[PDB]
Amino acid sequence: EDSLAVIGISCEFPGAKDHYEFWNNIKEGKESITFFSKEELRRSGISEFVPAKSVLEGKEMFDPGFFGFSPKDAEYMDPQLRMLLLHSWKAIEDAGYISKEIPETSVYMSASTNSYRSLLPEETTADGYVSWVLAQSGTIPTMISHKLGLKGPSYFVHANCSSSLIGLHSAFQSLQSGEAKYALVGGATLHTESSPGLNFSSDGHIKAFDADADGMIGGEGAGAVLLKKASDAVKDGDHIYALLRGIGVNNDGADKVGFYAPSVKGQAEVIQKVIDQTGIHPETIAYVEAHGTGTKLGDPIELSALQSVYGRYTDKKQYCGIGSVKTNLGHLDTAAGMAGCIKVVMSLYHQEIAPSINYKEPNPNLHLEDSPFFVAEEKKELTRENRAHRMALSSFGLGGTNTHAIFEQYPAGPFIIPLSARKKDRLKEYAKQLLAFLERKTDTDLADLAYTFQVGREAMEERAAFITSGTAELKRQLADFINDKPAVTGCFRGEKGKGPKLCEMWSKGVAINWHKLKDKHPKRISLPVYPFAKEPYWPK
Amino acid sequence: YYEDSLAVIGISCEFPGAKDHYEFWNNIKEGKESITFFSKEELHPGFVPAKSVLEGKEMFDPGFFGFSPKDAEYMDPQLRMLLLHSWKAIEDAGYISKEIPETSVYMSASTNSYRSLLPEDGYVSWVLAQSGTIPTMISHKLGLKGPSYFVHANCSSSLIGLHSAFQSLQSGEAKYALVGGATLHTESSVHQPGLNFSSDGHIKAFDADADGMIGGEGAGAVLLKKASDAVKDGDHIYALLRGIGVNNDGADKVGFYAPSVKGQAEVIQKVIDQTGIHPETIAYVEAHGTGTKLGDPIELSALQSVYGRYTDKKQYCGIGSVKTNLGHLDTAAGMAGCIKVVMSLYHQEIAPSINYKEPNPNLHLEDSPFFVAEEKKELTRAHRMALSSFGLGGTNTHAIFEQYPDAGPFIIPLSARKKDRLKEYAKQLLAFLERKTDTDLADLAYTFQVGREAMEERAAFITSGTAELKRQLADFINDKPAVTGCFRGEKQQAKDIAWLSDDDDSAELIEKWLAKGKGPKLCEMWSKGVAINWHKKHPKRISLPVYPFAKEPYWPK
Amino acid sequence: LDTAAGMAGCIKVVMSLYHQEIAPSINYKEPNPNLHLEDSPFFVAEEKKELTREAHRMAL
Amino acid sequence: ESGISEELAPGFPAKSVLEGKEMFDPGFFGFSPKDAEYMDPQLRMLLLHSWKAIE
Repeated sequence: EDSLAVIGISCEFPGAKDHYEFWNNIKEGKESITFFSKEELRRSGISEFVPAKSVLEGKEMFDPGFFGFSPKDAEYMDPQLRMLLLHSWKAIEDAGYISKEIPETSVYMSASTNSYRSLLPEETTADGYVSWVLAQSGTIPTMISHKLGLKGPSYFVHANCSSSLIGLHSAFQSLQSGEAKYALVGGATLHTESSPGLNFSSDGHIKAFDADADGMIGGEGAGAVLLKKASDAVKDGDHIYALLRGIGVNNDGADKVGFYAPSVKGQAEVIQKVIDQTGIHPETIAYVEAHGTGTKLGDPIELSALQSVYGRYTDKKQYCGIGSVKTNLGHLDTAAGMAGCIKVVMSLYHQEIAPSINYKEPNPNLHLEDSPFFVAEEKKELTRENRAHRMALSSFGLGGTNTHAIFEQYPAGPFIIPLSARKKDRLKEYAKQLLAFLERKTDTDLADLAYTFQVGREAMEERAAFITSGTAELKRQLADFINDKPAVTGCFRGEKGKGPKLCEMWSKGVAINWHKLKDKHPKRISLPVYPFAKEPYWPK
Repeated sequence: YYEDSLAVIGISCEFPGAKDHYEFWNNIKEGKESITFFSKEELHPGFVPAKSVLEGKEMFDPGFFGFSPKDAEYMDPQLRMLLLHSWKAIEDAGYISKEIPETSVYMSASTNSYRSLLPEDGYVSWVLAQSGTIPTMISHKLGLKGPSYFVHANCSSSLIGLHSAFQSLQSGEAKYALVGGATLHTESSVHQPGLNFSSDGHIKAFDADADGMIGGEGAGAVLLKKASDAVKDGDHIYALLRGIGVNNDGADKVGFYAPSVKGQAEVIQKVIDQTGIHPETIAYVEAHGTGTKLGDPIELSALQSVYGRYTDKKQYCGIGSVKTNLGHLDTAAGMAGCIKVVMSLYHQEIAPSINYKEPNPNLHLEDSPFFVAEEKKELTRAHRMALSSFGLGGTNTHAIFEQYPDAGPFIIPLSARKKDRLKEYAKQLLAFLERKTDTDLADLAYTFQVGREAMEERAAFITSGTAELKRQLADFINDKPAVTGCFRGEKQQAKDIAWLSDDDDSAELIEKWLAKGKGPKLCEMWSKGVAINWHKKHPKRISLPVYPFAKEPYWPK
Repeated sequence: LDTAAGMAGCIKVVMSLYHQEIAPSINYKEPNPNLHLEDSPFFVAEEKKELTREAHRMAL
Repeated sequence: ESGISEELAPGFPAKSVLEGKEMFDPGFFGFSPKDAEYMDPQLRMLLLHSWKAIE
């Protein structure tokens, strides 16, 4: 364990509002592209066009009051900044931590240049200079660091397409270097678009690994993950979805014909680099998440390169699944690496391989038969024999910057739940979601849930604290709480001495529910995160 | 002891689904089938199944052998293939062809009317490519001075070669023997039942549902030596060949297309009398495995009859066909069966015979000494296996094989005709090194120093250890390394070499080189010319990767 | 074919065995649940079945 | 075979069952049918078994 651990996740992708919904979507083969009828009245009047988009809803949503921001400020802010801000808070919550208590944390972000400032009216001599500062790349990671109070190195990284992996790679060196304890990597692409050709798809589908593959289609998303050193994650009893063993980074050389040309030899070198670096053996790999552009030229190249490296270490077979999430989501540009990363951290987490859609018959160019790979067609669950499955992820930039990564599979009677929020509806919306969560996931241990809310959620202005002996009691106290004022149970609301009902005077006092929970502490657990308000901001 | 028969000390082959003898074994052991099928979207299905094909039958390396490109085209593919395989098999042995002139050559091939593909003229180019030309072209290119000729019976071609080699070596008329077989077709695509031919395109071996067989393409060659001449020499031995017999059916009803029980019977008996090897000592028999309702019963009837006349009385013997995996080899059938059996003995495993579900009622298999093998068993006195091949002619052959059971700095000289060949040579050497966790570089180095010709383009490596090598190799392949470990070079210093040629002076100094064991400087000198690398209790020869021919395609149009 | 019913059934069966195939029964969309084939040894022959040797029988 | 396909429908998806827990031979013991309906099944079962065991 000289690699990292993914201990928190937050994401929004087309048709998914979190990583749990995202995973169920790809698992059952659903595609998140959209089609329009003549119900295409975004604007109009033509033919010869594919009315297909991979939009993600609610890109304009934000909760400005949380970070003490003004509505003018939000309008001035890039949606991407806003999004990545929301997601980072959330990813750390997912981890079971309070932002400000883990300060020794680095921040690495990337986002597209959408020319958001361009839609604003004025930029005249003195104000207006504020819009420009807010429009710079450095502002995004740095704003998150200030708002979450993180004192590790914070900066912005970009290499088109492959940029999210550039974040992981940065985080990796940093975490290995011992300069930071935690690392935060996020990626976003949200566009400013209202107001077939060159490997654009004909039919609006990314047909990956298929004979009929033609081009790609674009998408929007944002996501962030929280990383910690693996050795420390076990020791600290953190909750680990997966392990990141290694990640290679390299740029295609002037070899290729043209700037937008992909290069076999360049890709081959990164895959090689990671194997050398990790010491992982290619037989060890159950699944690979390819770049999967769905282009006639590219897919052959991608596979040729993989087969060629793997050919080096061990003899031909057909044991390895290969697929691409882009089929479901489209090409997410900057956050492409991010989506792949999650899809795969999730597949390892649930020990399943997820199907690659829009596929019927393979590409004869592929020589799939002699390759070690078979295109994932349907979900197949991985075995129980070996407790350390591995998966690989590829991302290759437009620039000629290629990235490859490998992941590994990782194997009382009275509780108090403190719930807080900035506002009372929030605190109320908070209640529906925990309630809703509890319904679905049942064999869910309250001991950890209590521990994880006592810690790893900040104690905010408005509060409810609950005393319970069971979930079933809990829903009911919660179920009745949602409806405005029952007053029925052990529930306290408001806006050293060990052992008792501290809630009322944690309603608002303090309590470091740290001494409560003697020698052995419960796990942190992945539970619903703060419910941000959904308010729209966009220029007019 | 009876170490009067031969040792097989080299193998080379290309078969459907297998591009060498090692891949071949893993496919058969795992039960992999190498027939190929085409879905109906490729360019009339009354009864149309698919084929079993050998990739890269067209490909060849003319430049290696000083051949014109136009010549290759005028050359039967089988002849080209048998050439490359014969070269490989000797490298597989760990020998230089030039250094072992006393080698007989026996080859066999399907005459595929290749010439009729060409356009032509009483005036310019004969182009009379005959059967005799194949073995003789090989003997000339490898410089072999043993009797070299072509042998053919129809399905029993390879076994005739082994028989020839057997008589030749025992007779002492040669030190080594090289036997090959090959059938490549020139009709390009797929058959119909009715008087033999699988209904479904599968070869049912001893199964109830057997309806016929499907044709196949392959070529392979082996290098043989007398058993004693192998152990004493310290050669690397896969297996031992105890005996091989031949005879013909005679007249019998079924003037010509059938499987005569009495004839197959006669040879199996004959070999046994010759080898006087008990039958209970046979774990496995690699049968003719035609896959026809009429034939398979005949084989077993005859096989059993011979066993019946012996303390037998127990179903103890495995019976199979590799024809199930590969199809029927026009003139490589024997070779394929041969390699499977040598390979089964080498690794001490029996290989499943696939496409089998239920016992043919006719076999009467339960009284028999045989059980059909549906699985990947293991094994663990030395083991013995028998092999059969029965010709279309009525020339039958049977054979028995026996098992052959058990530093500091290193120098590897790498060579090729060209730089690209040499880089690719490295990849294969490197790919191989990954494949095994411990092997021996004492042995790997030795085999490369000796038993590989030192060609024009050279790379020599001086290494301390196994992973120490993998790393240097990786750099050479990427090709712009300054990093040492290796000396590059090219046979071109006639002004330093022929000029400074050990003129029976390479002495006390070149000797210093050995009588001391100072490596590198030696690598430098070898990087252009001339070093008998023979100065090491020396290590044993080992089966390592062999020359990777360029694969350039030639074919008439 | 009242009189010739047996005859047709007979030839179809004699024929199915000759070629080792099972001929499909047509006009079948879904089974009448009044048969309870679930526990029936039988399954209706929706499409055909080329067969493989292993001496075969068929009742009429 | 309710529209609660949820936790398990753990709440418990499968049961371990004794066929004929209700069945009885009341007349054997001079019992009115009305009377059996009042007696516990466990008692009835233990009654039959106690007879059976001694036999």
